[PDB]
Amino acid sequence: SWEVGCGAPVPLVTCDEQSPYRTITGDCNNRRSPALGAANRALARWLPAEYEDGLAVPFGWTQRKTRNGFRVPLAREVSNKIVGYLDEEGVLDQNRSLLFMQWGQIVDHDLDFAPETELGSSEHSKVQCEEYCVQGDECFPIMFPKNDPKLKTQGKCMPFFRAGFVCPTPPYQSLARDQINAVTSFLDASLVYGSEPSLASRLRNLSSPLGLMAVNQEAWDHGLAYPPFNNVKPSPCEFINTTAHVPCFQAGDSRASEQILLATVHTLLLREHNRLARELKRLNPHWDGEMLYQEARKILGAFIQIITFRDYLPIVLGSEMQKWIPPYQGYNNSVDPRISNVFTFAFRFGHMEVPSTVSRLDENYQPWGPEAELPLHTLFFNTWRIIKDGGIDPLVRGLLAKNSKLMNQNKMVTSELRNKLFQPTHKVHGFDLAAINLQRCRDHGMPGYNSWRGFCGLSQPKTLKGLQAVLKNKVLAKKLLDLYKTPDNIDIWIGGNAEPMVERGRVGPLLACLLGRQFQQIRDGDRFWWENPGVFTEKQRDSLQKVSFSRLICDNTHITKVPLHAFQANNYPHDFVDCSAVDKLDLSPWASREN
Ligand code: HEM
Ligand SMILES: *[C@@H]1O[C@H](CO)[C@@H](O[C@@H]2O[C@H](CO)[C@@H](O[C@@H]3O[C@H](CO)[C@@H](O)[C@H](O)[C@@H]3O)[C@H](O)[C@H]2NC(C)=O)[C@H](O)[C@H]1NC(C)=O
Ligand SMILES: *[C@@H]1O[C@H](CO)[C@@H](O[C@@H]2O[C@H](CO)[C@@H](O)[C@H](O)[C@H]2NC(C)=O)[C@H](O)[C@H]1NC(C)=O
Ligand SMILES: *[C@@H]1O[C@H](CO)[C@@H](O[C@@H]2O[C@H](CO)[C@@H](O)[C@H](O)[C@H]2NC(C)=O)[C@H](O)[C@H]1NC(C)=O
Ligand SMILES: *[C@@H]1O[C@H](CO)[C@@H](O)[C@H](O)[C@H]1NC(C)=O
Ligand SMILES: [Ca+2]
Repeated sequence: SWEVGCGAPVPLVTCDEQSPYRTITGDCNNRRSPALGAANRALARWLPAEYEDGLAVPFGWTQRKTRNGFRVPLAREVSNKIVGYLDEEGVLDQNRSLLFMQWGQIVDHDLDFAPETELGSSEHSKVQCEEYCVQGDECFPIMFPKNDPKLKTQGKCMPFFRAGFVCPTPPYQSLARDQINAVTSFLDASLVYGSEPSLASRLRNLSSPLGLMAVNQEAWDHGLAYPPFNNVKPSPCEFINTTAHVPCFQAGDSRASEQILLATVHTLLLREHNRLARELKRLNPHWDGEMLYQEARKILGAFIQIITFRDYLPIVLGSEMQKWIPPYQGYNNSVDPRISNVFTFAFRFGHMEVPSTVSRLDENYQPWGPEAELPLHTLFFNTWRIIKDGGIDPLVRGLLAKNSKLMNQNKMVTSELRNKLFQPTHKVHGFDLAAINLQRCRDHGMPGYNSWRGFCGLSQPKTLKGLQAVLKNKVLAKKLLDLYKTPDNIDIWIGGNAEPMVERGRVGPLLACLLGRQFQQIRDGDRFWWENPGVFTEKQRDSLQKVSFSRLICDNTHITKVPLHAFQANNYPHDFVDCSAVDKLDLSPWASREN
């Protein structure tokens, strides 16, 4: 019941109230509460935050302190004992394509972003965290336990920086720490267009009144486009190969070049915008640049919503889909569309879906060259392999023909992410995504595994047998209690992902609830949802129902053979058909006439 109008977002965005378009920042979606779902604001809390001192200090910070009478185990040790494996044999998903993983990162990047605070103009602190492993202020290092192979090569810890929080983004006082979400909570294609009016303008091609997005002028892809280079130095993408001099791509989301395949889909979406705009120019010659931009932006936003809710989510949630996300009944403005803090860790279920290699396939879907199959760790912040080694076509073919990694309780996260992660600030391929996630759970003030179990209306195990029944695994349950000593202290990330998957889905009971509650809210609480009457005309909606990710590939690449259902495991040549068998997006109903 204290400071409720706090924060430090964009000082000026007034509502048009009659505009048929979304705001870049995400304001004016809810008319009663204008800033609901907007960017640069605190993540929603579904349960009260849990800190060591109940305000901002994470569990694990102080040696002498306990959580419920027990020490919290080092994140890297939880990683070493539970999360890791060596044998990549027989871990693939027999009915999920690599796109299934890839679309998850796209949707995620559209919904949430808690940025780290590493910021001072020039700093002694960046050094103080990395070189000397000194815990203090925003520095919260991930220590190596005894007998870690990384003691011998990497030092005593992995540098880790606490995420930004609201109100004085600089320092602190009362209530609990709330972390910022730097993107719009709506599934509104923020990753293509930006969440700031500043950035959203720089990505646009304002040189001509054609409503196009800016493209790369130095490099091309068989006559097709790339996002422009991000020319801020130092560049993580230039670092990995100083000979190539190929920088990171510049999109609406700042993580767009984190991996080769993420940059691949960012390029497809950027291409689709221009393809839509040039089509809308033909049909409507009198339309100015702004309408061409906005109208295309609106179509692509719906595209991402249709693909997510029709094609992706049912195969994630499975039998739980209908329980949490019932048929659409119209816009409910009493629904909180805000992304919760816990969703940002719930969605991280996909880090266990990431395989150890990325393939490049040719026009006959066979290996493309002597170096066709590459280790994932060589592909973090790698733009040079796109631009200087064959374009995005052999990469897109790989997404369709290769499999995702299946979750296993014995084989959780691949070493390519668990030992050899690259991060943009630093220089080694030696970070641990699993250890980072668990440290981030604590940084963000997450309640334990049982608090969420209670929140989702599920049983709360207290004993080994109770946990053995839930996890349906004696070893995993024993290994978790050996570290956590109680099911109350188990970090949400590791707890949720250890549960056996629901029927026809890829997350367990707890995650299905957490994910299911959120996706429902962002859909029900969005005024510009594609099915909401008045957002699109009836004829427009009949066009948008026939879109597919297959069609996206057909219109925007020189790939000619695609599967009809791209999110499932397909084999060449049987499951693949010519692009002419795939329904096109008809833009006829967008043609407007004067009289
Ligand atoms: C190789 C591909 C990927 C790489 C290299 C990668 C890397 C990362 C990194 C470094 C972070 C920051 C973690 C933190 O500081 O808390 C992150 C966050 C996250 N990742 Fe990924 N990721 C990948 C794919 C995916 C996929 C496929 C999904 C889902 C299907 C996903 C879901 C998430 C979510 C929800 C967050 C937190 C977003 C936020 O709220 O800030 N990631 N990822
Ligand atoms: C913003 O939009 C303008 C106008 O659409 C872009 O300018 C155009 O850029 C294209 C592609 O580089 C040029 O077309 C080229 O045509 C020549 C001759 O046909 C051909 O040899 C090239 O291979 C290529 O197809 C064209 O010169 C140019 N047109 C105009 C009106 O100047 C511009 O690239 C966009 N700017 C950004 C930053 O995205
Ligand atoms: C792979 O899994 C998908 C996902 O369930 C299966 O696709 C289903 O196909 C049936 C028709 O046989 C439809 O009624 C379902 O709606 C589909 N599921 C969804 C929600 O997409 C498919 O059966 C599996 N494919 C193979 C070859 O095993
Ligand atoms: C750094 O990038 C360059 C590309 O700029 C890579 O070198 C190319 O590799 C292929 C295959 O050997 C050759 O066809 C090109 O001629 C090479 N380019 C030049 C001019 O060197 C190189 O492999 C990358 N290096 C590392 C270590 O990743
Ligand atoms: C809107 O959502 C709220 C909160 O979940 C719910 O109580 C209410 O029944 C919904 N309103 C309508 C009319 O659907
Ligand atoms: Ca968004």
